Amino acid sequence: DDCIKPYGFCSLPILKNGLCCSGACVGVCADL
Repeated sequence: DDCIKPYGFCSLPILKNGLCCSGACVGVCADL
């Protein structure tokens, strides 16, 4: 367990992943 870093890369070609701590992924981890 971990999360992906805010403004780190979350463009993981794994399905049901791209799990940013700040939630949103736009290739990089974003926020909303």
